[PDB]
Amino acid sequence: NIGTGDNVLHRAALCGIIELAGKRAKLETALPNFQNELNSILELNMTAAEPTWLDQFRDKDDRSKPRDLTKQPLPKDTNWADHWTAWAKAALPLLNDETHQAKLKEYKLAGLQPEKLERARNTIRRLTAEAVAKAQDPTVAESTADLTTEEDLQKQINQAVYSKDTEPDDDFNGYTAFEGKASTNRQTICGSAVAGSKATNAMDALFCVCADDRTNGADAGKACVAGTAPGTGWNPGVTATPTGTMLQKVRKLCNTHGKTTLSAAAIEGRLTAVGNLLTRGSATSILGSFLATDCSGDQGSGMCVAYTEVTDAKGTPTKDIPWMQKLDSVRIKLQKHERAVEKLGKPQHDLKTILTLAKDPAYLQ
Amino acid sequence: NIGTGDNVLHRAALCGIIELAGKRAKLETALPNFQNELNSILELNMTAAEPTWLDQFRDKDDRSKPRDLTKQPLPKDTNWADHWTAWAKAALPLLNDETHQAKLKEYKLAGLQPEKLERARNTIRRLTAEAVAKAQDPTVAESTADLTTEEDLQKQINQAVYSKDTEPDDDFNGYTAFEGKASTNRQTICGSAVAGSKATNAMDALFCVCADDRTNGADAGKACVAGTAPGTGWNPGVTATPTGTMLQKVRKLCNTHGKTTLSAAAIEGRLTAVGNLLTRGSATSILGSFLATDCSGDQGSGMCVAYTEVTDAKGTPTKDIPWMQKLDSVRIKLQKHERAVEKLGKPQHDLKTILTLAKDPAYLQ
Amino acid sequence: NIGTGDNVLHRAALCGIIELAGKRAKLETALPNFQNELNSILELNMTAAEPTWLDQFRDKDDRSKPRDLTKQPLPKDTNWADHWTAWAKAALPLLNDETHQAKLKEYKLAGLQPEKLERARNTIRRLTAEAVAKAQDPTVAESTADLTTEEDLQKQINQAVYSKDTEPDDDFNGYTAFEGKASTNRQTICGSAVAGSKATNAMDALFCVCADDRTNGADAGKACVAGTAPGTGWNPGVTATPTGTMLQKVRKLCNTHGKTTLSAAAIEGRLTAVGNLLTRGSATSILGSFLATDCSGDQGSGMCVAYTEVTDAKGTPTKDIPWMQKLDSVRIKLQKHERAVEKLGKPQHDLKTILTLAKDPAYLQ
Ligand SMILES: *[C@@H]1O[C@H](CO)[C@@H](O[C@@H]2O[C@H](CO)[C@@H](O[C@@H]3O[C@H](CO[C@H]4O[C@H](CO)[C@@H](O)[C@H](O)[C@@H]4O)[C@@H](O)[C@H](O[C@H]4O[C@H](CO)[C@@H](O)[C@H](O)[C@@H]4O[C@H]4O[C@H](CO)[C@@H](O)[C@H](O)[C@@H]4O)[C@@H]3O)[C@H](O)[C@H]2NC(C)=O)[C@H](O)[C@H]1NC(C)=O
Ligand SMILES: *[C@@H]1O[C@H](CO)[C@@H](O[C@@H]2O[C@H](CO)[C@@H](O[C@@H]3O[C@H](CO[C@H]4O[C@H](CO)[C@@H](O)[C@H](O)[C@@H]4O)[C@@H](O)[C@H](O[C@H]4O[C@H](CO)[C@@H](O)[C@H](O)[C@@H]4O[C@H]4O[C@H](CO)[C@@H](O)[C@H](O)[C@@H]4O)[C@@H]3O)[C@H](O)[C@H]2NC(C)=O)[C@H](O)[C@H]1NC(C)=O
Ligand SMILES: *[C@@H]1O[C@H](CO)[C@@H](O[C@@H]2O[C@H](CO)[C@@H](O[C@@H]3O[C@H](CO[C@H]4O[C@H](CO)[C@@H](O)[C@H](O)[C@@H]4O)[C@@H](O)[C@H](O[C@H]4O[C@H](CO)[C@@H](O)[C@H](O)[C@@H]4O[C@H]4O[C@H](CO)[C@@H](O)[C@H](O)[C@@H]4O)[C@@H]3O)[C@H](O)[C@H]2NC(C)=O)[C@H](O)[C@H]1NC(C)=O
Ligand SMILES: *[C@H]1O[C@H](CO)[C@@H](O)[C@H](O)[C@H]1O
Ligand SMILES: *[C@H]1O[C@H](CO)[C@@H](O)[C@H](O)[C@H]1O
Ligand SMILES: *[C@H]1O[C@H](CO)[C@@H](O)[C@H](O)[C@H]1O
Repeated sequence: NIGTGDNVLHRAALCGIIELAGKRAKLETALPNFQNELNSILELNMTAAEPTWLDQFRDKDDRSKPRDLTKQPLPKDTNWADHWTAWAKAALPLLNDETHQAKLKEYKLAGLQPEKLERARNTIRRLTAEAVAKAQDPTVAESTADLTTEEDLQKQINQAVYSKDTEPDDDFNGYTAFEGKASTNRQTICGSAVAGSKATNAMDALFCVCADDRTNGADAGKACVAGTAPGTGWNPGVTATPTGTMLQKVRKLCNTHGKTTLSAAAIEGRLTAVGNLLTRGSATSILGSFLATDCSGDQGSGMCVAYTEVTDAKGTPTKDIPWMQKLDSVRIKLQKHERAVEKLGKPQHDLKTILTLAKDPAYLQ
Repeated sequence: NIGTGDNVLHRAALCGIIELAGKRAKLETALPNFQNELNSILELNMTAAEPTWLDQFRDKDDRSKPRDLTKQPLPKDTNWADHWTAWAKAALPLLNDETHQAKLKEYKLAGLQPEKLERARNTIRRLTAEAVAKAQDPTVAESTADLTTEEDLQKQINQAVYSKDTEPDDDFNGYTAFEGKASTNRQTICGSAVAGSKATNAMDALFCVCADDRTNGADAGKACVAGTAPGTGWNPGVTATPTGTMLQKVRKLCNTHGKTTLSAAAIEGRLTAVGNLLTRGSATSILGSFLATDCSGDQGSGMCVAYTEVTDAKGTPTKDIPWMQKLDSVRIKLQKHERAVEKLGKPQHDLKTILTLAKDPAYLQ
Repeated sequence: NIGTGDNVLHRAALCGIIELAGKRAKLETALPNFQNELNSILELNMTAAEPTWLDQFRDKDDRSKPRDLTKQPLPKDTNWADHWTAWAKAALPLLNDETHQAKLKEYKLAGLQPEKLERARNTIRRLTAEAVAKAQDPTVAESTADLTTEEDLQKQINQAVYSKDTEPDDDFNGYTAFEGKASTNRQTICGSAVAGSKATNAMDALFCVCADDRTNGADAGKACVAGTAPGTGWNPGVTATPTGTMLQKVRKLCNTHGKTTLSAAAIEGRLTAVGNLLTRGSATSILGSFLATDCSGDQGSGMCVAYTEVTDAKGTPTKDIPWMQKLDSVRIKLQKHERAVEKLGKPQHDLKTILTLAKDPAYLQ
């Protein structure tokens, strides 16, 4: 018969999911950013430019004001419109003569007389073109990795766990278990050898696996605990939908008090643990201790949740069980993010190198 | 006594292995390829070359035909033989004058009068030499990562699971359990506290851990299931070797219906799960529920598989148990592949950058 | 009641920790080193330099002796002091004229007459400056990844497992279980629903979870084994602290005979397994089978270890349980090491590329 601690294995696997929710899942690493370095290289290039080039960025009436492109349209026989935004950003502080001199000193160009500045400028123009070319990576720009944020991943985790973008508070305010579909009795809610559960997310699955009820506190209702049953008072034959107080008595078995570093490997391992614990039968697969007939909570029956999407003839948990597929999608996005972090480190290092060379007076000559 | 669900933990660990077999294990990422970019850079260089250089690639009698190296041997006072294959590949489409002009336009060289083309050619020759140098990585070329394919890894997984290059069909056609060595009774086949099993692969281990037999359908034969026993009808005291129908009734407890993204971390975690479930004793280590004496299938005995290669005094599963060592070898090859993917991303980005610069008329001048 | 094999799950999780100790944990990959290549590039540059530059590195009285900087101080109107150590290292073998000629040949410079050597030298000086700039990565230099060694990580693992820098031998010489704090009886040592254990490390936790004692050899003392109890003879009501012989009878359930490839993912998975097996109650969390009251070793009580740092209202194992936090710190250091390996591969490839170009006579011209 099912008794104290018999579902510790399944509780551990499901709490490995629940612990990821809320705002607890955190990315190891942000995508490398090198815009600062690119902007500095472009500004250094503008600082080294001939005065007549910087003058193109000035208003014709006030040399300290940036050129207005309605007042002074860009010539259509050039490609200047293709580059103006970046050039104007580099030029803006330099329109002030004192700031231009301060930038000359910052970039180690202030010691150069005209012919030596021309020599340096030739190298700088080459280095700057190389920086712009290297800072392009069409395989990352606008990709999944670039468009996906940590907040986006957290919301998707909360969708898998709670069917909501945010984790319910300790009273489960705003949340209705089983999507409002609970009815009849525990085995109707949690499933059986022939029918699936009404649980669409991980938290309601955990509730089916671990909640005590009015009739099993002496035995099966201790399946997920050490000694004291959770004490939900759930009475699904009378009131099918558990209250928020009941849900929280089960959620507090899980680690909701810290953070988790999001990695694809960490999600993969958690999904593999849950997925392979599913016991495949002819019409359903069962998560949790099961001895006979259904997941009714009786010590001779089961403390479990059942799925019809996966059986001994069909189905893959991470594709066919919606909440698991949602988390697998997070895994895939993390794989893309991790590859983008590796790839973007290259232009980051390249641009730091170029800035070093561009500030090296001997190299420039 | 051993009863329903008592081996769910061990079944889950072993099905985590079986699910990798067939063609289900898939690489996250192919090795970055940059041959397209290198070939384009070499072709651009040939397009920019002086006409007398391209003429070296022509037959002396028909200028549209590539030079034949028996008819017109390469001069031995040059290094041309060291480079001819790549040069001739770049030159081949360009031998047609109209195609040469089309390539000049494709590569943004068609606007250049002779002196400006010479200036551009100087930069292109430098960029092309840099591309060739960067496209070399002797630490990846001909390495394990380069020589190992996804098909190779799948075959090695199937060797660990089935001792075959391909996964047996649903009737286990062509397969003989226990390498034909099963005899006597279940405990002889599956092992004991004093002797090892006849199972050399993971599928036959799973069979020992999870198969019901004629005498345990009411009890221990339900160790891996929820309710209904698998129904093999195995009768090893009369006919020791199980049939393909019997094997499939156990294999269908595992997820053979989807795919798995092969990563070193995913294999490591699966091997660590199995390896640490091995219960080390004085003469054997046991995988599966075990109460007394041997893995006979009796509810008072064990539903398990035993190994003599690992004990409480010696042995490491991933080195000393052949099927686990075969999968650990896959893990090692995946680590090398993953490092090669990271390393090859560098020349890939470098060559894309060079192509950008080589097609930039302002940079070339 | 707790009996044979009931703690196999918890033993497996804890042995996944113990197996990392000793010197068994090994890094997949050393940080890429490119000092050899940088040194070669600097030496090639010095080999190509004009004789009057190499002469700056000679003693004024013996041209085969390196310049002494007290005898011949460096001019303060130069930056030579900022570069002297690297230059002098490059110059040292070259002070011998025959060795200088041998290096000219090694670096493919010996075919160059003066004007062609000057042309090559211009390119070499540029390539060498680029190599120096690329070989800088301030995000790795003196970072956690750079300062952390494999020995350092092994010692930290042994601190988590044993509270010592090195793993105790097979007699546990030099080791005292429970930090010398064991007293009274098993439940005082191992904890309960109301009090924490005296175990501060993973090995003593494993002892609480898996040791038999004088009164449970027929039942609960078999929780971690297959058949034969460990046979410690522990009698904590009389002599609380177990002996080294007793500790070794439990440690030998774990894989202490092989090696483990240290990765952040491998540690993360092991910590997640242990952490989520902790059964959270009102005043303590319990690792191990637990039926009633305390971890006394009685078959009706528990074979377990308790922690007050984590409960159903507070605490995260990898932050608040010291031994788990120590191992989580290893995970974090491994993440930094793994990122440094990826990042340092870039300058490694860059410097190999530069060496190739610098030894290419056609490129240099
Ligand atoms: C780092 O800092 C440097 C400055 O030190 C900065 O350099 C500037 O780069 C830009 C972009 O490469 C250069 O832009 C070119 O400008 C010329 C000159 O335009 C003026 O003078 C002409 C001639 O008198 C006038 O007609 C014109 O109205 C302007 O007054 C333009 O001629 C260039 O445009 C042609 O070439 C481009 C390709 O390079 C084409 O994309 C473009 O469509 C134009 O082609 C057309 O005209 C061609 C005539 O030769 C013809 O051949 C084509 O068929 C077609 O009809 C171009 O816009 C600018 O001169 C540089 N400034 C200086 C002072 O040198 C770098 O940009 C900066 N680096 C970075 C990365 O920001
Ligand atoms: C991008 O596109 C460019 C073209 O724009 C292309 O350039 C070609 O590169 C190759 C390889 O670097 C150059 O090959 C050289 O060719 C010369 C000339 O050979 C002809 O003329 C000589 C003299 O009249 C004849 O003797 C000969 O029979 C040919 O008719 C060769 O002299 C070169 O070989 C020597 O130098 C090499 C090192 O660079 C040695 O490896 C080789 O063994 C040779 O050395 C021998 O002779 C030397 C004489 O100087 C002597 O010093 C040595 O001791 C030894 O005895 C070399 O083969 C070719 O000229 C380029 N073409 C043009 C038009 O410039 C790039 O290859 C392409 N980029 C890529 C990456 O594909
Ligand atoms: C690869 O191999 C090459 C050799 O082929 C090697 O090149 C050497 O590089 C170093 C470092 O860049 C060069 O060092 C410079 O040396 C000059 C010359 O000093 C002598 O001659 C002067 C003039 O007669 C004397 O005054 C002096 O006492 C020496 O006899 C120095 O003038 C340079 O120092 C000034 O410029 C530096 C910036 O580049 C400043 O950091 C430094 O503070 C100095 O500035 C001061 O003086 C300036 C005068 O112009 C003035 O403008 C400033 O305001 C300030 O007052 C510098 O030390 C050396 O010449 C190169 N050797 C050759 C033969 O070319 C590469 O180093 C090597 N590559 C690598 C990476 O190792
Ligand atoms: C589950 O199975 C038990 C044992 O047969 C039965 O008593 C319950 O009614 C059922 O839900
Ligand atoms: C396994 O152990 C049981 C219990 O003692 C015994 O009945 C079987 O014969 C043996 O194989
Ligand atoms: C643990 O619980 C059992 C069962 O009530 C009791 O007999 C022991 O004394 C206690 O330590």
